[PDB]
Amino acid sequence: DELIKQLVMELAENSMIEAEGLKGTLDEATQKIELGFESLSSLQVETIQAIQATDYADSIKTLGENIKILDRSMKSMMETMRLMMEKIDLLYAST
Amino acid sequence: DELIKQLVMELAENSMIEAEGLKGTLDEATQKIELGFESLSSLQVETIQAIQATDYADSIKTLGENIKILDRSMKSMMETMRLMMEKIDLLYASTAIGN
Amino acid sequence: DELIKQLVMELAENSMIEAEGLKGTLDEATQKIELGFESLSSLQVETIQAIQATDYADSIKTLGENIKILDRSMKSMMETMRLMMEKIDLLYASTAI
Amino acid sequence: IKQLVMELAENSMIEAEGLKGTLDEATQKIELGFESLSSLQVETIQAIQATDYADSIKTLGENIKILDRSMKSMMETMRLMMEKIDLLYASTAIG
Repeated sequence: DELIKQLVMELAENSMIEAEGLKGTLDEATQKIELGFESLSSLQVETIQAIQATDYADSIKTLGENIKILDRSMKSMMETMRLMMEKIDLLYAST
Repeated sequence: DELIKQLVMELAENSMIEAEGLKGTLDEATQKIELGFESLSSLQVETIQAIQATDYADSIKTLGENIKILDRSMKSMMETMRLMMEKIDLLYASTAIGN
Repeated sequence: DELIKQLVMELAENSMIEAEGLKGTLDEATQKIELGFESLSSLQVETIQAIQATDYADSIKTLGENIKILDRSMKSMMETMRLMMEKIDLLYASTAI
Repeated sequence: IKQLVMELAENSMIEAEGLKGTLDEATQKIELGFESLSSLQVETIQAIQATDYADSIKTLGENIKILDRSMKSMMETMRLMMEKIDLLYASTAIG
């Protein structure tokens, strides 16, 4: 009666202490989950933005353009060297 | 007594409020986790796809071919210039020593 | 009365219903956190490998090695052109009018 | 009865520490996921930021432009060489 009254009031004290404990921890876990996904998402966007920045499709276009220019300069040199070879042959023949 | 019945009825009522309060907070936490992993996982998949579909390799190949072609031509031009030097040498020796 | 018996037998049986409800959800949640980070870790490793396999530093390397060879042919031609001009100038002393 | 209640208090004490232990374990499995994945993301970003080669390709473009200038200047030197050969030829019996 007085012992059963102690038991029940003990249950209600210990239950609500435990219920609080578990509540407080869940809130901490919820803060943890919110911040953790906020950071993973931020770094995932930085990854995409860093890959975006590393674009060098334009570097390659420009390099290919200077190679074609050197190619055209080389073809003129070869033409010039054919004409020079002929003037050498002429001079030697004409000595 | 009516005391123990009132203590139990109060205990029972509060226990179910705390339990349903815990249950809902755990479901909200589980829902958040699921949506967290779901959303990040979608964007990482699309990140891998888009990396895989880049093709600079094709372009670096072409440039390497075009440089091999320039290299072959320059070896050809070095041969022409050796012959040109030999013909100049023959002109020099033959006019100097002959004449 | 059996009204103290009933109310408690009810609170005992459904508070155990609740507790298993929580234990079961907490055991799902845990399993999901594990399979979650396993999934993102694996995708992140696959990201790093997708990047590594589109790293062409070595292909650019070879490109640069091959441009160094053109440079060395150009150096060789420029030296031959220097010697040639000197031999042509020497013709001005040896070639009769 | 005193027993109906006393068993409840114990079964509820143990279910409770049963729960707090799986929770604190989840709370830590979560700190380790975020710490682990986040540093793996930092790696990834750092392995993109070490992998930029727009400058590498620009440098090769510059090497090509230097070769083009030497090629064009050799062509102007050989056109002088041709003028020198023509003058010599102009001076022979035949030219």
